[PDB]
Amino acid sequence: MNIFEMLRIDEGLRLKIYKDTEGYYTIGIGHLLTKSPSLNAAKSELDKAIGRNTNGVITKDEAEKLFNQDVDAAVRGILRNAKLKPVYDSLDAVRRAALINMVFQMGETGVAGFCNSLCMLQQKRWDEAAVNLAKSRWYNQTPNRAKRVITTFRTGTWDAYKNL
Ligand SMILES: *SCC1=C(CS*)C(C)(C)N(O)C1(C)C
Ligand SMILES: [Cl-]
Ligand SMILES: [Cl-]
Repeated sequence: MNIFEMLRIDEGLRLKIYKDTEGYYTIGIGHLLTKSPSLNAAKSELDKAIGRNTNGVITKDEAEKLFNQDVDAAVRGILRNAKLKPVYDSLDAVRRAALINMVFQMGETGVAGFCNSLCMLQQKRWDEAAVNLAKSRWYNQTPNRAKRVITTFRTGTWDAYKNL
């Protein structure tokens, strides 16, 4: 297991434009295209992202390319965020992946809003952090995924992704 395989499990793979859990146009492996309600707007974002006229469909190679860029960007973003970097730096590699997973899903600003939980993680109070992480819109709206990510923070193991 690693961050790519983890997010591949959590995000799935679809080669046509689809709506994510929040209703937003997305493609590939959880590549958000736009929050616009316009499918044409989403198609324009897609073409811009891929570099050709796609008409809403991409290949697996193209999906994986956007995914690599998205993971890279998530990580590099954490390292540039003054609130996130110290927490990330304090973690082991497995828990680092859990934090990247959250950023991938909700963005740096979203994750910065978990300051109560982030402080507990930095302190290595794993059970307490796990309890606090579940007190969130995130957990309520995507409970199965949140549970997997929280288990990863709690245990520092890949147990929640083993049979998946
Ligand atoms: S998110 C609140 C913050 C934390 C966690 S206790 C820390 C990384 C220490 N930090 O610099 C703050 C004040 C942004
Ligand atoms: Cl992009
Ligand atoms: Cl879920």
